[PDB]
Amino acid sequence: YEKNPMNMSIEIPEAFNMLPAQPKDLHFKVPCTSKCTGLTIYRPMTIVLITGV
Amino acid sequence: YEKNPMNMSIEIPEAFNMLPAQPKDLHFKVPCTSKCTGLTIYRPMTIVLITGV
Repeated sequence: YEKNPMNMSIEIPEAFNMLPAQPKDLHFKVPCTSKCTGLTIYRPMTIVLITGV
Repeated sequence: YEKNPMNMSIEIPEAFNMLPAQPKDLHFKVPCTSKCTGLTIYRPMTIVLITGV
Protein backbone atom coordinates (compact mmCIF):
# COMPACT_ATOMS: atom_id res chain seq x y z
CA TYR A 1 0.00 0.00 0.00
CA GLU A 2 0.99 3.65 -0.11
CA LYS A 3 1.03 5.39 3.26
CA ASN A 4 -0.60 8.83 3.25
CA PRO A 5 -3.07 10.51 5.52
CA MET A 6 -4.92 11.40 2.31
CA ASN A 7 -5.99 7.82 1.45
CA MET A 8 -6.59 6.41 4.96
CA SER A 9 -6.69 7.69 8.52
CA ILE A 10 -7.57 6.78 12.10
CA GLU A 11 -8.98 9.37 14.49
CA ILE A 12 -9.27 9.47 18.29
CA PRO A 13 -11.34 12.58 19.16
CA GLU A 14 -11.09 11.87 22.92
CA ALA A 15 -8.34 10.10 24.86
CA PHE A 16 -8.46 7.87 27.93
CA ASN A 17 -10.11 9.48 30.96
CA MET A 18 -10.88 8.28 34.49
CA LEU A 19 -13.84 9.63 36.44
CA PRO A 20 -13.66 10.06 40.23
CA ALA A 21 -14.60 7.17 42.52
CA GLN A 22 -18.23 6.48 43.45
CA PRO A 23 -18.35 5.12 47.01
CA LYS A 24 -20.66 2.31 48.12
CA ASP A 25 -20.99 0.39 51.40
CA LEU A 26 -17.27 0.08 52.17
CA HIS A 27 -16.04 -0.08 48.55
CA PHE A 28 -15.77 2.03 45.39
CA LYS A 29 -16.36 1.98 41.63
CA VAL A 30 -14.16 3.87 39.15
CA PRO A 31 -15.53 4.10 35.58
CA CYS A 32 -13.45 4.77 32.48
CA THR A 33 -14.29 5.96 28.97
CA SER A 34 -12.77 7.05 25.64
CA LYS A 35 -13.69 7.46 21.97
CA CYS A 36 -12.34 6.15 18.66
CA THR A 37 -13.33 6.04 14.99
CA GLY A 38 -11.60 3.16 13.19
CA LEU A 39 -9.83 2.87 9.87
CA THR A 40 -11.55 4.57 6.93
CA ILE A 41 -10.24 4.01 3.40
CA TYR A 42 -10.72 7.03 1.15
CA ARG A 43 -9.29 5.85 -2.15
CA PRO A 44 -9.98 2.10 -1.95
CA MET A 45 -7.36 1.08 -4.51
CA THR A 46 -4.03 2.12 -3.05
CA ILE A 47 -4.13 -1.14 -1.05
CA VAL A 48 -3.24 -4.59 -2.37
CA LEU A 49 -3.62 -7.73 -0.25
CA ILE A 50 -1.91 -11.02 -1.12
CA THR A 51 -3.79 -13.98 0.36
CA GLY A 52 -2.39 -17.45 1.07
CA VAL A 53 1.31 -16.67 1.57
CA TYR B 1 -8.33 -15.10 87.92
CA GLU B 2 -5.52 -12.57 88.32
CA LYS B 3 -5.76 -9.31 86.36
CA ASN B 4 -2.44 -8.41 84.71
CA PRO B 5 -1.54 -7.28 81.17
CA MET B 6 0.92 -10.20 80.81
CA ASN B 7 -1.69 -12.86 81.65
CA MET B 8 -4.60 -11.95 79.34
CA SER B 9 -5.55 -9.08 77.06
CA ILE B 10 -8.20 -7.77 74.66
CA GLU B 11 -6.96 -5.76 71.69
CA ILE B 12 -8.69 -3.22 69.44
CA PRO B 13 -6.45 -2.55 66.40
CA GLU B 14 -8.85 0.04 64.92
CA ALA B 15 -11.25 2.15 66.97
CA PHE B 16 -14.83 3.13 66.19
CA ASN B 17 -15.02 5.18 62.98
CA MET B 18 -17.96 6.75 61.15
CA LEU B 19 -17.54 6.76 57.38
CA PRO B 20 -18.61 9.86 55.42
CA ALA B 21 -22.34 10.15 54.72
CA GLN B 22 -23.58 8.77 51.39
CA PRO B 23 -26.49 10.87 50.05
CA LYS B 24 -29.45 9.13 48.38
CA ASP B 25 -32.31 11.43 47.36
CA LEU B 26 -33.38 13.43 50.43
CA HIS B 27 -31.78 11.20 53.08
CA PHE B 28 -28.36 9.84 54.01
CA LYS B 29 -26.65 6.59 55.00
CA VAL B 30 -23.74 6.51 57.43
CA PRO B 31 -21.75 3.27 57.94
CA CYS B 32 -19.74 2.51 61.07
CA THR B 33 -16.95 -0.04 61.48
CA SER B 34 -14.30 -1.21 63.95
CA LYS B 35 -12.01 -4.19 64.54
CA CYS B 36 -11.39 -6.50 67.50
CA THR B 37 -9.57 -9.75 68.27
CA GLY B 38 -10.98 -11.27 71.46
CA LEU B 39 -9.52 -12.58 74.69
CA THR B 40 -6.05 -14.13 74.48
CA ILE B 41 -4.78 -16.17 77.43
CA TYR B 42 -0.99 -15.97 77.56
CA ARG B 43 -0.65 -17.77 80.91
CA PRO B 44 -3.47 -20.32 81.39
CA MET B 45 -2.34 -21.36 84.90
CA THR B 46 -3.87 -18.26 86.53
CA ILE B 47 -7.54 -18.93 85.68
CA VAL B 48 -9.94 -21.39 87.32
CA LEU B 49 -13.51 -22.01 86.14
CA ILE B 50 -16.45 -23.22 88.21
CA THR B 51 -18.92 -24.60 85.66
CA GLY B 52 -22.27 -26.18 86.48
CA VAL B 53 -23.89 -23.43 88.54
